[PDB]
Amino acid sequence: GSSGSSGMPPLTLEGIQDRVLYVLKLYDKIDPEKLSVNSHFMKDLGLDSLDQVEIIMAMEDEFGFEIPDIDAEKLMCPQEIVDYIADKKDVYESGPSSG
Repeated sequence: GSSGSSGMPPLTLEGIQDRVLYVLKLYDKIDPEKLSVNSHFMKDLGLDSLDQVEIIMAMEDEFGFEIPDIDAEKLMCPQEIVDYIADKKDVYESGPSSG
């Protein structure tokens, strides 16, 4: 309870990264202190692929994309994703998007 206020500023890279971390944070398995824009998952964290599919899928949802295992596998850091997002630069582009 106890409501206050919480707006949602424009959409900028600052949001992608934060999200990349935020999402990674949501994962108790992944510690925030250790977590870092430049922090591996298997070299540092030491997670398993089973976690990679998740972490990735997390970004695919948090951003709403379709990252193939061929990519998710190439992604071993949070910054690596940001790049994938930044590129997308908003998903307000035409296309057959159904609910």
